[PDB]
Amino acid sequence: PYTIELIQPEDGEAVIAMLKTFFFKDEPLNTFLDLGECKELEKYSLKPLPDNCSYKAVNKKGEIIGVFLNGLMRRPSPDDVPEKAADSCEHPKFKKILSLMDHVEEQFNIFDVYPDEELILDGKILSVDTNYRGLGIAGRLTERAYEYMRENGINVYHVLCSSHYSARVMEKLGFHEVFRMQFADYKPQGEVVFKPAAPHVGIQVMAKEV
Repeated sequence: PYTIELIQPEDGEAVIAMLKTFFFKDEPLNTFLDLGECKELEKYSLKPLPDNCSYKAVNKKGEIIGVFLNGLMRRPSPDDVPEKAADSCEHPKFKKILSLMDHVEEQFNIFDVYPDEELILDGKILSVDTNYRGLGIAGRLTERAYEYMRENGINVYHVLCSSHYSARVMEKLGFHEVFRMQFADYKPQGEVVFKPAAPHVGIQVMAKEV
């Protein structure tokens, strides 16, 4: 009961509104921290849009009922120092999440796995309105990205999952786990930072080569 369309710059507010309703508060790390909604998190979540490769599912009313926000990752130059997102964050709770993301990047480099690639598609947020789940929307959003990839000489779709549920969806769609980081093992200052409810026990980076 829906169409798949490119997310346009005009769509920013509608995307935010949808994530606030269905995505942000059900995320295991946000839940563990009792984070809720905050401006830093919204701005970070919307960062990918101007890359023009994120897709939405839309109902007969023209309402957004699903999104898969994607960004472009270019292989970093020989002389590259990775930016630390947490460095520029003033929100103490959200900063914990960005610190974990920075740590994952320093522990695993997807570009070393695929030496033949200069550009990889990065799947950042996948969310579907509860009322429209079970109808294959995640699969259709993913197939649309494959079409984008073929048009732009991209061969690898990379998706970092902070929720077991997201990772489970990606495995069903044929992605494989290329890296895992257990929360119980994440102790940047000697102490556990994250201990979400089961079954969310670690970050899982999923990949697919098309």
